[PDB]
Amino acid sequence: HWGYGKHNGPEHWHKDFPIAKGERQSPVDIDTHTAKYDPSLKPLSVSYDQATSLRILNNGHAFNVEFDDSQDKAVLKGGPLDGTYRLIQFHFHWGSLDGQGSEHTVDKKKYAAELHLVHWNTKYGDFGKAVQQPDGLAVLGIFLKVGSAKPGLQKVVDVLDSIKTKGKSADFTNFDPRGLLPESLDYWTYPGSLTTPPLLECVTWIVLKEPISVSSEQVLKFRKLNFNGEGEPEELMVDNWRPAQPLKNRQIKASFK
Ligand SMILES: NS(=O)(=O)c1cccc(NC(=O)NCCCCO)c1
Ligand SMILES: NS(=O)(=O)c1cccc(NC(=O)NCCCCO)c1
Ligand SMILES: [Zn+2]
Repeated sequence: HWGYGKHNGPEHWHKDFPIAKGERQSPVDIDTHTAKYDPSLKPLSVSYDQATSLRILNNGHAFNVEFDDSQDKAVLKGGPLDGTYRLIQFHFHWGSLDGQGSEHTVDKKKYAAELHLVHWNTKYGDFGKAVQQPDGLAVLGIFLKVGSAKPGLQKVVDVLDSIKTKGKSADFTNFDPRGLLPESLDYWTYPGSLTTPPLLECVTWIVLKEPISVSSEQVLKFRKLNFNGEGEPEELMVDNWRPAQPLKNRQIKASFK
């Protein structure tokens, strides 16, 4: 199907998903000198205290930690957003080498990985409806650099052995996503898309300025996952990132001077 290989990777996706060449595709390079400070942007409101994680799933392109989104338990509000967006899942994109892995770039710099906390706009009732709307999703993107370990990531790292291959899932309750956030909620924001097929143009991107640091051992454990299913030839799940796409008629806004 689509993937990240030589014959089915990002440069092939437009053949099945013509919106890949659309007007608001993601990710993009964030040119920090060209981003415009907008003093009218509100602080983000991240309300994760009642979050209910349920499960972790290897879907063959990343792993998703999924949450109960049937009530307003973990929500993102404020910032550029109107209304309330519910956390449905988070996942990461990462590299085969510490010098690559992020989807967004900052002044062309690539980070080792990028966390996506995915939220949907409650006025659309469910995630499947929301992805059909230009303001249907808000994805909070957080860069990962390699250095000190991130203690709040370790429970994720340690369960990965149980979901090595595509289609495997494991119970993953009581995980607190607040342990994945940096100190500052300063952010850049722009209208964009899902970064994997179907590449729908439904995302308000909110990318935090401050990266989190994770250890080399933590990211090494991401790289032991597999894209394939069990009993299929082993292909390490690495370099599951889409490169930067043209900014076209968009302006990136910054919440900070
Ligand atoms: N990236 S994409 O336009 O969705 C794309 C490009 C090239 C091939 C495919 N899909 C397939 O080849 N599916 C057949 C799977 C054969 C694996 O043994 C999808
Ligand atoms: N990478 S991202 O822009 O945060 C994002 C967020 C939510 C959904 C998606 N894309 C998908 O789920 N695509 C479906 C992939 C095949 C089913 O596993 C991407
Ligand atoms: Zn993603």
